[PDB]
Amino acid sequence: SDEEILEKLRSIVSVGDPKKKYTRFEKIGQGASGTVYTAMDVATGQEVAIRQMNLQQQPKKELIINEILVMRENKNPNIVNYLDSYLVGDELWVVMEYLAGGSLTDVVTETCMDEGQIAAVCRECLQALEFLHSNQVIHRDIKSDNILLGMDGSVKLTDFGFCAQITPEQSKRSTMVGTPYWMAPEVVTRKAYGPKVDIWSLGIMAIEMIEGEPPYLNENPLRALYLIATNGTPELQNPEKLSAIFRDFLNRCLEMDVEKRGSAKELLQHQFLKIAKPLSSLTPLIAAAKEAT
Repeated sequence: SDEEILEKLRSIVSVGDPKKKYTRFEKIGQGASGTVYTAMDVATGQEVAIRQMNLQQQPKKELIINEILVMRENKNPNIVNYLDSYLVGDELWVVMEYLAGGSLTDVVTETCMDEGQIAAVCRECLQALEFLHSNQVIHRDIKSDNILLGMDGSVKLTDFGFCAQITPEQSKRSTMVGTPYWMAPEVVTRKAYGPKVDIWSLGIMAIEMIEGEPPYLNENPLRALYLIATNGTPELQNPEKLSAIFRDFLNRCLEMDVEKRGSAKELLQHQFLKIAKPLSSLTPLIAAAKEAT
């Protein structure tokens, strides 16, 4: 109900107008969900990302409330953290950390990552996953578009618009919210899935990083879930070009048996991650992808 929605967001938001705290407004994206801007926290000089949303046209408001509540309580260095929010009438502003180096998608589509650079990205995402999973939060939409990169090679998870807070009482979910090509097979084959869906999704993202695309990208999304469900563990075009420990890591992420599939905590121990290059090694790939757009 729209009344209680507005009252609940009013309790969550900082009071007043965002232009009182943020100054250098420059539009960068268009909604859809909302007009996205960059700006500066004048006090600190931190560059920020602000989402502007007209609530009367936003279909699922329970989801923004959930997004902010979960993020606010779950701040992490490997997460693009929630900073602040403002409600002016029917107009919601959500202030976020801003990363200038684009998404992992641009890197995987414009450049060619070596295993040491892939190991670094996998480790950072897994640090974020571990933290989330230990706080009972499943992201549910792990894909390269949802990884933002700093100009310094920082790696951060974003878009928590689809996340689930589980409990010891309901530790499993059923809702099909993820992007099809990244979805774990159990999301379609059963009606009970846990945190390890993000692990599966991370494996398909490592495939993106190798091949430039998830498996079945060029299929209709409806047919992809049938293929995931019936083929199980996706095959690599050229497995022999990957080191053995990388293949092993992949097998651990894309394991069909959920119980066998590694948790984030376990995968952080994996020797594949020990070949990680310094994050700064990502900077020329970020620069080239940005240049290429």
